[PDB]
Amino acid sequence: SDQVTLLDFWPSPFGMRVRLALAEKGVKYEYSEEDLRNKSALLLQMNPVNKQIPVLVHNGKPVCESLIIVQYIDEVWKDSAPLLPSDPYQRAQSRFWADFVDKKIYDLGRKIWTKKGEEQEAAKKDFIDSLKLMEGELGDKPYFGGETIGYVDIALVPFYSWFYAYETIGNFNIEAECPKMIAYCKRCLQKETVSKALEDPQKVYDFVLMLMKKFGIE
Amino acid sequence: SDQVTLLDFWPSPFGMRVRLALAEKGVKYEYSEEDLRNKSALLLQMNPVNKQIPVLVHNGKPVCESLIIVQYIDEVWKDSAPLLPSDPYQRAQSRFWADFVDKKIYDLGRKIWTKKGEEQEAAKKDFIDSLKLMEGELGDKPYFGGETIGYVDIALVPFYSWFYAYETIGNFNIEAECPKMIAYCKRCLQKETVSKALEDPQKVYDFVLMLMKKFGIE
Ligand SMILES: N[C@@H](CCC(=O)N[C@@H](CS)C(=O)NCC(=O)O)C(=O)O
Ligand SMILES: N[C@@H](CCC(=O)N[C@@H](CS)C(=O)NCC(=O)O)C(=O)O
Repeated sequence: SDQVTLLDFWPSPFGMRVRLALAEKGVKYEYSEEDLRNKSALLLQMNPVNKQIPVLVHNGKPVCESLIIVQYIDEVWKDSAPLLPSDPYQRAQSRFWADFVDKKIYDLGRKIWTKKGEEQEAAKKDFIDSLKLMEGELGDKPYFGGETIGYVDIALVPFYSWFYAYETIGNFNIEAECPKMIAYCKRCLQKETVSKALEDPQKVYDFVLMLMKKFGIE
Repeated sequence: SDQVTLLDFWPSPFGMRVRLALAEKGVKYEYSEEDLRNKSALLLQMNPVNKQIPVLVHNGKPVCESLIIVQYIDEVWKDSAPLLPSDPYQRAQSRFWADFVDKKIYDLGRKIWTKKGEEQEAAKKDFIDSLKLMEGELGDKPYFGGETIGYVDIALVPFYSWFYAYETIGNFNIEAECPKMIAYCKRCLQKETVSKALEDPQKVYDFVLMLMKKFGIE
């Protein structure tokens, strides 16, 4: 009976998080591709402050910010396995590592393709170091969520679709430095929800090339 | 029966958030002042990744990141009014605006005292604009949480203790531009939990002066 619309833009790893969370919890929804150059009345109505995607509109009410949206989904749709742990301590740990993806993985990945020379080299090193910290957190578990896809998996795994772009522009190989991280991503990709939610790495790379041309930083 | 320790550093608005949340929910705890130049074994044990305060140690388990800690406190101690709304939509809105404090209020406030000239002027303008957006969200309610101190109040109000420093270094007057925000802060300060948790603005300013001397940016 519920009305669910996702305002999104295809190459966004932030949008991919929400696509994955909706799929993982079996939520039926309408996907709406936004033109971010000419933002729709709906996007402006629903996210007046940030004017960004993704935005989830559920029964006429908007939820903004990808990680906030994933938590909302977890709290609202309950007829599947939880994405966040029920134990408060474990839940706080999951929040810590999901945030870490925003603060380190996204930020440093962005520096890899937007910067050059020594600054870019530093970003690559810090990016790899950050993935290594996540490998440590994963430990011997198959997923960050344990035996199923959890909040941290949803936060992180969409960035795999950007790895080829980071590697090609930055000139490095993540599998060589972080084989456990890559094994983990490939394991996640065996799942239909993950493979359907994540975009093609070649297409994402071509999108980043378009941005580099736009900003004159090839 | 529970063991609670807060690792903190007195002028930190992030630590003040946790001090306030613990007070608001009536949690007994031991406050531990950290020297961030010579970090203690305990801090290094409890926050190996970020090595930052605040850290809440509850029954031997660490919780890091101020907003994550406040949510943890809300989920664990239940014999007082909730800090976050029970309705998922309202809860997502509260998370949005608490995050906004980190992303705009803290960030822009920092630029006001660390930058000069035109860059500093831009930071002041954006800071005021951000407070105005929060005034709009407050609307006609006495607190962001409605009729009691909520998550967003805890996220925001500690920054009032830094306002005098921003105003003095940046040369502007927040009350003149944002009378509603200042009325709100003063209203919060009528509460014992808020007044006891927030530090003296003169002392905070003197701390910032120490930092400006340290970095040679007076
Ligand atoms: N912190 C946000 C980031 C969202 C974001 O960066 N969205 C971009 C697209 S990937 C956007 O809509 N940008 C607006 C613009 O470029 O005008 C989240 O997690 O949802
Ligand atoms: N995002 C963190 C920020 C905490 C933070 O910035 N902490 C500072 C003190 S205010 C710290 O411990 N700094 C470590 C250092 O300077 O080495 C939070 O919200 O808790």
